[PDB]
Amino acid sequence: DHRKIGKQLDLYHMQEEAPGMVFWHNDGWTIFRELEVFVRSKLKEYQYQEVKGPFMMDRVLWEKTGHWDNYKDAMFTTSSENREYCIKPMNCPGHVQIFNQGLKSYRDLPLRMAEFGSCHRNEPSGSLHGLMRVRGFTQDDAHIFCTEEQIRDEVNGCIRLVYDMYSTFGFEKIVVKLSTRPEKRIGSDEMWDRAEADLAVALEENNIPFEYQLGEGAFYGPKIEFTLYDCLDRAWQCGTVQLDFSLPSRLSASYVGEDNERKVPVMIHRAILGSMERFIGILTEEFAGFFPTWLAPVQVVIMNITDSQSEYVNELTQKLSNAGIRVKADLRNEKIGFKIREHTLRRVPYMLVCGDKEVESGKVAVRTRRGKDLGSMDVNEVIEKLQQEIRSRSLKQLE
Amino acid sequence: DHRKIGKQLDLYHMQEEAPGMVFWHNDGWTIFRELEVFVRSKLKEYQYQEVKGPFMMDRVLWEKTGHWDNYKDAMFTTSSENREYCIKPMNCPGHVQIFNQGLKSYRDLPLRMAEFGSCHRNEPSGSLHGLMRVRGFTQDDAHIFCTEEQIRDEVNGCIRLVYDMYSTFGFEKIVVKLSTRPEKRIGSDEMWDRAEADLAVALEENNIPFEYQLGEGAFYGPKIEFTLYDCLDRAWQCGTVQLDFSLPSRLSASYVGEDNERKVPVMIHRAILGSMERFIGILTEEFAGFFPTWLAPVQVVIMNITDSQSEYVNELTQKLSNAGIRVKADLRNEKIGFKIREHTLRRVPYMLVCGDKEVESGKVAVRTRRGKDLGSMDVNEVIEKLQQEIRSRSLKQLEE
Ligand SMILES: C[C@H](O)[C@H](N)C(=O)NP(=O)(O)OC[C@@H]1C[C@H](O)[C@H](n2cnc3c(N)ncnc32)O1
Ligand SMILES: C[C@H](O)[C@H](N)C(=O)NP(=O)(O)OC[C@@H]1C[C@H](O)[C@H](n2cnc3c(N)ncnc32)O1
Ligand SMILES: [Zn+2]
Ligand SMILES: [Zn+2]
Repeated sequence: DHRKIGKQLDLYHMQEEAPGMVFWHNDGWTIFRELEVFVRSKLKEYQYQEVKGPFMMDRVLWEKTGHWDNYKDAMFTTSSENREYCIKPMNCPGHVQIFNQGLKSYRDLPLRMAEFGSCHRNEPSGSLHGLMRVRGFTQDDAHIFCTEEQIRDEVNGCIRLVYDMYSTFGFEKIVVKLSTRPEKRIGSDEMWDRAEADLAVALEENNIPFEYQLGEGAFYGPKIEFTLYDCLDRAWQCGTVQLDFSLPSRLSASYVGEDNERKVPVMIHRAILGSMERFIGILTEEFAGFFPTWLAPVQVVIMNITDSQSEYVNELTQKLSNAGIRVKADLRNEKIGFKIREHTLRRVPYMLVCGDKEVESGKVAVRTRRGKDLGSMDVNEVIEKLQQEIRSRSLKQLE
Repeated sequence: DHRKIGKQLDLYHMQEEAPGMVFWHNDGWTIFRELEVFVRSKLKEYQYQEVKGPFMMDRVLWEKTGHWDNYKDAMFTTSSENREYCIKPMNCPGHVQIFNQGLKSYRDLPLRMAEFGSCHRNEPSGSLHGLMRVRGFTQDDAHIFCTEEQIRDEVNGCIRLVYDMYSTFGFEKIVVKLSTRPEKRIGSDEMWDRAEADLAVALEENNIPFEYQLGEGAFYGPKIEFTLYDCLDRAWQCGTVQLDFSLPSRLSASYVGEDNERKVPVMIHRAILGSMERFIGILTEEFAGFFPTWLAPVQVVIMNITDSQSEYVNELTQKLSNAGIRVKADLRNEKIGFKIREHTLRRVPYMLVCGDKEVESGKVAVRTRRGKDLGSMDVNEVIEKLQQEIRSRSLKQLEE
């Protein structure tokens, strides 16, 4: 269970003073930040912008989207100077405002606009569960503005990017669902027939078996849902592709087409990891806290046996820190066996131990959180191989 | 003016439906993210944790800080299930909540806890000005939890860090202020005297000339303010160092002393850049949009003369992109001087012109946004000198 592992590894905490809100401690914020770096490596490759929308906008804008009439109960509101404001439950409206700045043509499409966008949703407190269902979360979110003609390739690109990103983490059970029109929605039936059909088609062309969830899509679009399973095999919506012919209309999005007329862009919404919070929860149970090195909060701990090797440990720690390895020295006045056990429990991938023979040889005794003892290794060989394991984001280790 | 250059460079925009709230466009968000990376390099060096606290906490917690009394008006509130939440105007209470998990000892201190902490403050709409005074901003915030013995060293560390980071931007007019007790405050006069004196001694010991700014401290502590000046030479508080003996106690912070007694830590507050929003407005006007290469949204633009050299531009654009450079191709059907003028308005450091002489030669013609021509040079030489000017965060271009 991530909530117990999350306690043990000092990843995050939660309190009653903020229900469904995460306090990311150093170590879990490091995992979060590493998933950001990972996501942006993939954004760049698939050519996305990255923006940041504000945290609140006038409730008039949310009335415009139908979010007011279709989603009122889920939204936090505040106010200033007789004006009411919604804290954003979603990033899409604010990407649309960004898109509406500057005249756009068919030559700007597809325009792929991402954001690590902090959403707040007034989820019933009875529904809240760990990191999986929270009131405040950051989606690895994006809206793609495109033509009707570009839908197929754009939705296929989102699907590809889900299986690409997920293979880094080695998930066995990825169950896909198509969530179709809810009772309370925007857009005509015809728009919903086209959007439901385009996503089912996308799934069949990508060879993805899927199950309907009838009535379960958003008010503004049907969803492809990439469903991951926690250690009690509960199903959690993670990766998410939706198709929307209504929102950009409602927010006066337009572009100048080839024929030189005003057209309304189609909008694809996706989140690949879903939310960082839920994805981290899933990974934590997926790995049972044994995060791959690239994700591990602390990758290496260097311990002296006695005071005598402490300066060697500090030099080595600096040297690894400079190679870009998340390393800590543990120079505490404790028995080595007590320090090894501490960091093993914290699931530090590599423990380097320095006695006088390590000092004399300029080597280091290496062991893992799995209890593997790799013996004495050249220091530059330890750095070189760690950087290989980190750069390639390897699923498992030096053995 | 940063708001004009802001729009010219497509950095950000603001809208009546979110007064004082920034929409960061790709290009302005690139600057922001580059400053984050810079600050992270300094956090790592100066040994800070990086955490993230939530946007909302119960109003009961904010009443404990003395914030309901003292920071009443600036706070945004919201509701859920008959409970009232304050959107955080400050990152400090949330840092303390993290500190209060687990048992702490004097061996944990000084505990430096940084955060890029999104604050919302309901500033009067008449007071709002561009990126400089906003209702929603992100501080390069941290709270240091320390003993009374460690205060001199930790306050000195924060001052060192300010001048360390500000020297990257090459700032000349850093006016320092000591902002003293406001009318509405928490803490005893003794705690204020000690706080104000300790900050004054830190400055004095570092040979920093300053001036008192009477009544300008926060309700929870006095401030060293590192003041920077915009185009109209108006003063903006950026770097901020505060000493706080009151909040830790109100929020039940303690650690096991060496004496084995329970002890309340001292809390140092500092923001080095201040807010990212304000710093970016300051830098924009300071450089008049000529961001150093490391900061520039687009660092390089590669343009053809004729339709001929399109393919060459496109591979060079790929190669520079692979080499970690923010690069665009400009293959529009326009004469060279037209394109150079446009990318100079966009403040693009380097403009790589490609005619058939550059295609044959495996070379490029380097012009700069300062109207200067650095002639032709091997592509790999340009890439290496760019990466060096990016890695070093150099203020100066090739020549300039
Ligand atoms: C993406 C697109 O742009 C669109 N706008 C959108 O928002 N879609 P949707 O509402 O399907 O969310 C997508 C993902 C699913 C994942 O589960 C996470 N998520 C949601 N509520 C969550 C909670 N309460 N706790 C944690 N994660 C949560 O966001
Ligand atoms: C830092 C410490 O931890 C403490 N908690 C704290 O908050 N200090 P303080 O209240 O001095 O603010 C620090 C900086 C100064 C800079 O000016 C920026 N800032 C403030 N209001 C701003 C606005 N409205 N727009 C933009 N930046 C703003 O934050
Ligand atoms: Zn969306
Ligand atoms: Zn503070």
